[PDB]
Amino acid sequence: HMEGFETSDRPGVCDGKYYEKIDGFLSDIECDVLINAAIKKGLIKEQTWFMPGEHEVIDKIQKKTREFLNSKKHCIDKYNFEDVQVARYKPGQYYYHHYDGDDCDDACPKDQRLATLMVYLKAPEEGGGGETDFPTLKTKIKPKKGTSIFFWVADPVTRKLYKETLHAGLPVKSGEKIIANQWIRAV
Ligand SMILES: [Mn+2]
Repeated sequence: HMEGFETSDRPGVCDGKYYEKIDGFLSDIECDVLINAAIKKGLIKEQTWFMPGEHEVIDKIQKKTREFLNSKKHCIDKYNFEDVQVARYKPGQYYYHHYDGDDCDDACPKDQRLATLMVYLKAPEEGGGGETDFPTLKTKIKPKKGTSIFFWVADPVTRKLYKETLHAGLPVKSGEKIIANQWIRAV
């Protein structure tokens, strides 16, 4: 994603899509139900995690993530789900651009994280910033309650990172932001 010409002999990404967005992945009500469950697990002191079968909304997240990945069997085959994390962000918080996987070359972990499906459970207020930043792809995503972002982290074949999906949550300027992260590992 450079205006100036640069030759590119890098590996391709599934269907040429580094990220995909789905509105209404969860309903507003489902988001609030899950936020409240996470608060009761000690979210606010900021992150907490769920077991499979602990919560119905979490179970829906994994269910629908699998259904999405069923449509990508030409790109991925065997994979494993991590437990779902719920995390909160508020103004004046430290942030940093990173990859969700191991930045490896010849020694890639067999259980590399291959992708991430994140769900915005609560969005910042008006003029609240807190965008998801993909600086290398030169795009941000405005949080929206109920919306999911799926993005690739590593090549299922080589397990090397897609450096294109370097990302951060930018500072929240007003209100708060809560997300659920579903990480997807190779087997
Ligand atoms: Mn991340």
